[PDB]
Amino acid sequence: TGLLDGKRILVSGIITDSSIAFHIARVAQEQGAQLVLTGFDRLRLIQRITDRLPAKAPLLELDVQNEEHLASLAGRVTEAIGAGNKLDGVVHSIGFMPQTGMGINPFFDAPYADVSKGIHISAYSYASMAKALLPIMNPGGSIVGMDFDPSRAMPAYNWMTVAKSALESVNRFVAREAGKYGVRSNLVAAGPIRTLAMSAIVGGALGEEAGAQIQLLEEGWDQRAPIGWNMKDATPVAKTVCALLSDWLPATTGDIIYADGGAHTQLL
Amino acid sequence: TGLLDGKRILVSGIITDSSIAFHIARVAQEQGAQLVLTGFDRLRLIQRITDRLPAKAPLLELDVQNEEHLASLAGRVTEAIGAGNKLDGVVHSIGFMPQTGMGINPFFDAPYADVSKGIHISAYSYASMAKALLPIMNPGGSIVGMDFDPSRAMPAYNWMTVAKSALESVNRFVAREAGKYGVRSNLVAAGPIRTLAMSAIVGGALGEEAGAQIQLLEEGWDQRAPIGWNMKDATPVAKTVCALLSDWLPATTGDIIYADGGAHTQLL
Amino acid sequence: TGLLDGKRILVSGIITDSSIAFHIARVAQEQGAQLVLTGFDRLRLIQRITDRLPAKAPLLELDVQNEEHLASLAGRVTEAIGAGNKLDGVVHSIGFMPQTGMGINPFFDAPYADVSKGIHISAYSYASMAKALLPIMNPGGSIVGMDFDPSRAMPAYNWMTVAKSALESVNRFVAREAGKYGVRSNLVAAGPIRTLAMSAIVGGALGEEAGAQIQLLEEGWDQRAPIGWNMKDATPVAKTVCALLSDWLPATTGDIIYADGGAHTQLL
Amino acid sequence: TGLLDGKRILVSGIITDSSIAFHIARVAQEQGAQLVLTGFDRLRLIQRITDRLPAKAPLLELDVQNEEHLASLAGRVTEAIGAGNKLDGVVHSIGFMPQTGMGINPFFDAPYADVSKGIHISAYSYASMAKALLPIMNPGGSIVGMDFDPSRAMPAYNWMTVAKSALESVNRFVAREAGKYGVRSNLVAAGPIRTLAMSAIVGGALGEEAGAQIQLLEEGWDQRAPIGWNMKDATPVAKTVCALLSDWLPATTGDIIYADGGAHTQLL
Ligand SMILES: NC(=O)c1ccc[n+]([C@@H]2O[C@H](COP(=O)([O-])OP(=O)(O)OC[C@H]3O[C@@H](n4cnc5c(N)ncnc54)[C@H](O)[C@@H]3O)[C@@H](O)[C@H]2O)c1
Ligand SMILES: NC(=O)c1ccc[n+]([C@@H]2O[C@H](COP(=O)([O-])OP(=O)(O)OC[C@H]3O[C@@H](n4cnc5c(N)ncnc54)[C@H](O)[C@@H]3O)[C@@H](O)[C@H]2O)c1
Ligand SMILES: NC(=O)c1ccc[n+]([C@@H]2O[C@H](COP(=O)([O-])OP(=O)(O)OC[C@H]3O[C@@H](n4cnc5c(N)ncnc54)[C@H](O)[C@@H]3O)[C@@H](O)[C@H]2O)c1
Ligand SMILES: NC(=O)c1ccc[n+]([C@@H]2O[C@H](COP(=O)([O-])OP(=O)(O)OC[C@H]3O[C@@H](n4cnc5c(N)ncnc54)[C@H](O)[C@@H]3O)[C@@H](O)[C@H]2O)c1
Ligand SMILES: CCNC(=O)[C@@H]1C[C@@H](NC(=O)c2cc(CC)nn2C)CN1C(=O)c1coc2ccccc12
Ligand SMILES: CCNC(=O)[C@@H]1C[C@@H](NC(=O)c2cc(CC)nn2C)CN1C(=O)c1coc2ccccc12
Ligand SMILES: CCNC(=O)[C@@H]1C[C@@H](NC(=O)c2cc(CC)nn2C)CN1C(=O)c1coc2ccccc12
Ligand SMILES: CCNC(=O)[C@@H]1C[C@@H](NC(=O)c2cc(CC)nn2C)CN1C(=O)c1coc2ccccc12
Repeated sequence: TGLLDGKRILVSGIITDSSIAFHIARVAQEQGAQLVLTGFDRLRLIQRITDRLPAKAPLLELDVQNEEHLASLAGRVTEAIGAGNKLDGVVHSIGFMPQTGMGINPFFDAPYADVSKGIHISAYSYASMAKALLPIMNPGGSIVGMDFDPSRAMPAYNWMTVAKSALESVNRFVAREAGKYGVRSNLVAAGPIRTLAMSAIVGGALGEEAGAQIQLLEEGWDQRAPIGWNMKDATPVAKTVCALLSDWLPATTGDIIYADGGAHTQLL
Repeated sequence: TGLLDGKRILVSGIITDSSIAFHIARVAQEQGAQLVLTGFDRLRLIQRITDRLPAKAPLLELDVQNEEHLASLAGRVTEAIGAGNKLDGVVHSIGFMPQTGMGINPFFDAPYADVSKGIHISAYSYASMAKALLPIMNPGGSIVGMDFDPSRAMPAYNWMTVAKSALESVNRFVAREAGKYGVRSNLVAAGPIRTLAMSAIVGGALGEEAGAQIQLLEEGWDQRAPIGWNMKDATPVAKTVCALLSDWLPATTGDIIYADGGAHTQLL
Repeated sequence: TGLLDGKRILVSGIITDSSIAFHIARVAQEQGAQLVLTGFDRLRLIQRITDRLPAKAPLLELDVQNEEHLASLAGRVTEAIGAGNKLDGVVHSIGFMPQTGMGINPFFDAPYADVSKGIHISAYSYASMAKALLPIMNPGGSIVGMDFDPSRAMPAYNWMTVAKSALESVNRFVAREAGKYGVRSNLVAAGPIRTLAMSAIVGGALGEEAGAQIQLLEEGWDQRAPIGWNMKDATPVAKTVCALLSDWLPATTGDIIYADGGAHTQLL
Repeated sequence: TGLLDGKRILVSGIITDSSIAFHIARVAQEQGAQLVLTGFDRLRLIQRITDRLPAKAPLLELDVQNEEHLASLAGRVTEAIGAGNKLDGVVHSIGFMPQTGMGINPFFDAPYADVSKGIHISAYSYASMAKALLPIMNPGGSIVGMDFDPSRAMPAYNWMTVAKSALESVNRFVAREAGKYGVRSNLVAAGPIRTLAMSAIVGGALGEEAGAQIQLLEEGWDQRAPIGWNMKDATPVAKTVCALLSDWLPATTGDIIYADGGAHTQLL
């Protein structure tokens, strides 16, 4: 029936209805998956958003910078899905970089405290999540993370591109660990998407120039992409994550699957 | 329901029940795809082999080097699927390299006549097949080709590695043409599989040093791979082709997916 | 004392004074190298160009497609540099792709005959050259080839990009064969340069659309390049070839050195 | 004529005579470079070590984790080379990762505080150094960092690989900043060298398992290398850094140059 029919998947990262994790959770539910969701900080707002999903799914609090939340994760998840029952999928749609290391502040000027917070959330946490959830994962299982091609440097992205470079390395190692459990670990490298991750720069909140630079990136992304790129559509990226959570890419681990319209394969 | 339900797919490259294409065809038929099969040279024998598939499919002759075969291909494929109906998928599982450019023969002792023969069949033919079948493809279609990671040089593979490097470049350009049709173009880079592509070197036909060279590569592949690698199992590769033929990787084009157990992501 | 002082280098690829090879030859000679030059087709015309070099260097005929020129090459070089004397360096600055495979002809409309000729001259010839000169090369030696980054597809380059992909793979295997002689084999991936290789598309011989598209590429290259890119200055490329010909990159082989202003490291 | 005649070069990262930076400093001096050295913690040790170098050079103190050191560095460098004089080269041979992130400790057991210390010292400090030293750098200058290929996961290295992956990214953005000063920024990706960076794992201090892992890697590195690899000789690496500090690679920036024997270019 569904692509993930009878699968128990954990989906992290829903904040708004435009969050990549929301469309991942939506497509996953449409494809028969039973979900457990994790949210950070504004939990009464996340509960309101996740209520708009095709189905009821338990919401658990998880700050990946909180040692206690990580220590109790597996326990709280098992309680949510029933004892003796395990996870088949894990979705890491978590990331952040403070305004000093991303946007208009000069690259050099970002303090290591802010860069460190950014690497802990967007890169180190991918391993943190796998450490906590892998002992409650079933053989054949899948851990998918969200990436943004960091092989080439670009304007404004700055220390987020550095944190993504680190995430890619982490993923490669997580795969070594996950393989002992019969679990795959991969990243989906998406093109730009109009979520909370971009809303300040796009909305002219960092100035007119900053907004212009992103619009050139989104325009150029669409040009290069042989099959086009709609920065307003999160569903192609959502579908890709669901391909990796399914049993249809069973010899793929420690890798990057590009869901970007084909932009990264083209120069112009 | 089936992953490729209601999809019309052409599958090329079946020569034995062990061929990568045989597994792609069987898996696709299991997932409700209506196939058309192209075969080369020994067709009376290909029909005997294709009769072993889960369902009956039309068998057409196609020599990628015969221009009459290529020019008639769309018309002949149409005749088989019926007028008004178009293809939703194309599988290119065709490769060849003369003995002078592959195995024990010294890399410098390969006549260009033979390297050109190998590049025509292994690389150029991917653009030829796309040229012929793109006019009879439906928007959202998928063209998948078979790859063996040529990013690093290896013993024995020699000019076949060169042919594969040319192929990755062809794929990137086919994606550009295919995009105009709303069609995706990708390659599945597989790990070594015990087909007729490897039978001579493996069966000790190119001497001891050549067979030992392969064994070391083969062993190293399975140990590098975080989830392992089985040369005697084409099913994980076959599932990956089907994953790309499906609607679940809709933002991936001009790209390479690695169905290699994750081996290319590890040094040791 | 010069960077290539007392070195015997063979430099191929001079046709006009705008050629990359001419600049490689000028600088190498400026750096104390003893040269042996190889030209193709119109050698009386090439001799009138090589007369404009800082020093007198013997000129030898070499059509890379001519099986007799390669079989007799090493003998002609030894006769030119003196018996008992060996080459310390070799420069491959050869490339060609017919009008059907490059420019405004549809990528699909290139006949294999024409593609094969361009692959013979631009990739296979690098291996032909090394087969010929490795036996008359000194340990510590250096074979350098010219490349144009083929990792990402682009407009108008078409089958030349496919041949540059083939070349990259060929170099990797050449480094294997060369290492048995203590010789390094590498590619210098240069950005675009105003030579006879680009003069038609730059000059409008291919129409407005074509011209506009190459200008866009040039503009963007210099934009992306953190140190800038001047398509009218072959000197930084020549200097890079000389660096690989020296003993200053002694642990680098089967590789690509980018002399492109850093363009390939920047998305925009 | 020395390759670096009259070039005021800052060299960081000396601790012993086996340190990569010591050999970089030695060759730079052998090549007529005027040096300013930077040392950390054990400054009496570094002084005794630098006294063995070909010439007398000022040794300044720099802990990359200390903001006072970084802010004062530029003025202290000016004082050393002379008023009205700027640097022509800057060498970053600094790196560190605690035992929790490197060795036998499981990848999932490395606390973020430690991973963060490693990334601070190994990746972030490259930007810090450039931030401080670019305003006292001359046009045509070079910033060179030390790297160890992080594109593939491997045993033991774990989080240092994650840090190197981040360093590559930082270098790519440093090139964007340096380009404004007419300065190139690059990394030398070396193969493994018997320095203090490896001495614990090679010496058997992390047990048999860990020791055997390095043994396999070191042996594998030499067999993959077409020109070979000797981990007891840093001079080829040292030369390569000097090649990047010179005017012979003037079109290369935001890049990685592999002084690894060509090991990264071969699978076997
Ligand atoms: N939008 C894009 O252009 C784009 C492109 C490629 C990749 N991505 C990545 O996709 C992922 C999802 O981002 P998005 O674009 O949907 O933005 P988003 O802000 O909608 O989602 C990111 C999530 O990260 C969460 N988060 C932040 N700090 C956290 C902490 N300490 N603990 C737990 N969760 C925390 C936020 O609450 C939010 O739910 C991120 O990794 C992002 O880098 C985004
Ligand atoms: N098994 C491996 O080691 C391996 C690994 C990665 C990729 N591949 C690729 O997968 C594909 C399928 O190979 P396989 O491993 O199943 O072995 P195979 O020998 O069964 O497949 C090769 C196919 O190409 C066909 N062919 C050869 N010349 C042709 C021509 N002129 N016209 C039309 N068809 C022609 C053959 O008849 C055969 O069916 C090839 O492209 C191969 O390079 C193989
Ligand atoms: N100009 C650029 O933008 C650019 C960029 C990157 C790489 N390159 C490469 O540099 C190399 C030199 O090209 P160039 O830019 O100096 O232009 P060019 O056209 O002046 O030089 C190419 C040389 O290749 C020679 N050649 C062609 N067919 C031959 C054959 N059968 N045998 C022997 N020699 C033959 C030509 O006679 C010519 O001397 C080529 O490999 C080219 O692909 C050029
Ligand atoms: N030997 C290898 O296997 C290898 C391979 C590739 C790259 N490298 C790199 O080469 C560089 C030098 O390493 P090495 O092999 O010479 O070993 P090393 O231990 O001699 O060098 C590390 C240096 O970093 C300095 N350092 C450490 N912490 C610091 C801090 N907080 N502030 C300032 N300086 C600090 C020390 O003075 C020390 O000299 C490093 O970046 C290393 O990662 C080493
Ligand atoms: C609610 C207002 N949102 C913001 O401020 C967000 C939060 C933060 N995004 C993130 O962490 C973030 C970015 C990404 C994409 C890889 N994946 N993630 C989680 C930055 N940012 C912006 O808009 C931008 C400001 O400079 C930019 C430069 C490039 C792209 C976005 C912004
Ligand atoms: C039935 C007789 N088989 C053979 O001779 C086959 C046919 C031919 N393979 C092919 O073209 C071929 C190889 C591949 C894998 C990428 N994909 N394809 C179509 C060569 N080869 C061998 O075994 C080998 C001889 O050296 C080798 C070195 C490495 C691998 C195989 C052989
Ligand atoms: C003398 C008149 N010039 C030409 O016709 C040359 C000869 C031929 N170049 C070559 O083989 C050639 C090209 C390159 C660069 C990698 N390296 N090499 C030897 C094509 N070409 C052109 O201008 C172009 C026509 O479409 C183009 C698209 C892109 C770039 C150039 C042209
Ligand atoms: C003082 C005795 N040596 C040590 O303890 C050193 C110091 C520290 N290495 C470093 O920071 C370090 C390592 C490297 C190479 C990229 N570049 N750098 C700055 C760890 N380490 C070891 O030997 C190793 C322990 O597991 C290992 C696994 C692989 C390689 C070395 C060790």
